[PDB]
Amino acid sequence: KVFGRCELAAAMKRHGLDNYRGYSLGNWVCAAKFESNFNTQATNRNTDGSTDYGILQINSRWWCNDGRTPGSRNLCNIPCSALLSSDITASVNCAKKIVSDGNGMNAWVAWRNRCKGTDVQAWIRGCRL
Ligand SMILES: OCCc1ccccc1
Ligand SMILES: [Cl-]
Ligand SMILES: [Cl-]
Ligand SMILES: [Cl-]
Ligand code: NA
Repeated sequence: KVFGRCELAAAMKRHGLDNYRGYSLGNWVCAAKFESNFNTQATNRNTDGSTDYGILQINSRWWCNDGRTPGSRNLCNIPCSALLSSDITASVNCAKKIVSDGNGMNAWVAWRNRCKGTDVQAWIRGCRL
């Protein structure tokens, strides 16, 4: 599914991301834009042979099982395929664990490089929520 901007903002707020670990909703929307273009089916292979999955490009190196990332962990206790669903529940639940792991949203290098320190409220401007 490719979400609209405000549609995704809504969905993320319903699933409890607004101000989760102190990160306003616009931070989450900005990260999803640059990670996936709001496409739940996004995947990208990393250099090490891990894969990033879904709207927030969650990495099989640590967070999910895809059976093809030697040595990796599955800390969210899910198949990586769950992160590609039209329903963002699994992605959100796993993101809450990631953002809680000490580095905050710096876990997402694209957030650090493209969202952090910008006017992230622009991503939810106009949205009914
Ligand atoms: O942008 C990297 C590409 C990628 C996506 C899914 C599986 C392998 C590769
Ligand atoms: Cl915001
Ligand atoms: Cl594996
Ligand atoms: Cl933090
Ligand atoms: Na894994």
